[PDB]
Amino acid sequence: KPPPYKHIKANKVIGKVQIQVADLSEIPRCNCKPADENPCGLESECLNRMLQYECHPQVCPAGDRCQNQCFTKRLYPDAEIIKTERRGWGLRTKRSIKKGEFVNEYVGELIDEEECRLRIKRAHENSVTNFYMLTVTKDRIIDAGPKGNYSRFMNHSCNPNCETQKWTVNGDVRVGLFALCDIPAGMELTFNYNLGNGRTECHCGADNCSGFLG
Ligand SMILES: C[S@@+](CC[C@H](N)C(=O)[O-])C[C@H]1O[C@@H](n2cnc3c(N)ncnc32)[C@H](O)[C@@H]1O
Ligand SMILES: [Zn+2]
Ligand SMILES: [Zn+2]
Ligand SMILES: [Zn+2]
Repeated sequence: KPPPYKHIKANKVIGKVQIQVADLSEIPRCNCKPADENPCGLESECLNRMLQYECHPQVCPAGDRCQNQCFTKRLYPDAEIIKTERRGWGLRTKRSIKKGEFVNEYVGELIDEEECRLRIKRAHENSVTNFYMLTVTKDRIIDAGPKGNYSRFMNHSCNPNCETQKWTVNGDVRVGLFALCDIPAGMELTFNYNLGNGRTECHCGADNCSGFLG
């Protein structure tokens, strides 16, 4: 292979965008216990999980047995870039992934709406057909094109195996990819994109494919 990009670990703010960090006092504390099985885990009633808030290890009553630290720990299932025939480069998981498990964080440059329009405009002028913009809110957009991680390679599907979720982590809203089903080793990882009047024909191959991305 793909053209170059900078492989980065965390989002990078651009221009007027600033990252909002919580004071420790502002991070919510859940009611989970060190003596629960799988504290703050997928099965649990964790109040932080419910609201898509990541626990902070200095706040959580389960301390370091807390299973709600996925963004901060940066443990992603090992993945691999693949070449497809009609959807460019994509991404496959090397190993099996369980339903609801954290797959990756969608990282990139954090830009505002005006910057995003400017990049889309420049891209169209240079006949670029690959876009990597994901809306966090109307005026906060992650562009994983110049800089990102492997999540930038996940193609669109009309019947995806992953979905995006917006999580609050230490006071900042971040975007994670999570498995919608049990995914076997070797499967291409996809999500349903959301995303001007530009449409790209879809080659996802799903039975419910609309024909366009998204
Ligand atoms: C975020 S990138 C995904 C990785 C990209 N395939 C690459 O080669 O770098 C998004 C671009 O991939 C293409 N793409 C992704 N899913 C597709 C699909 N299902 N059908 C056709 N093109 C797709 C479109 O060009 C889209 O703008
Ligand atoms: Zn908890
Ligand atoms: Zn916790
Ligand atoms: Zn499709």
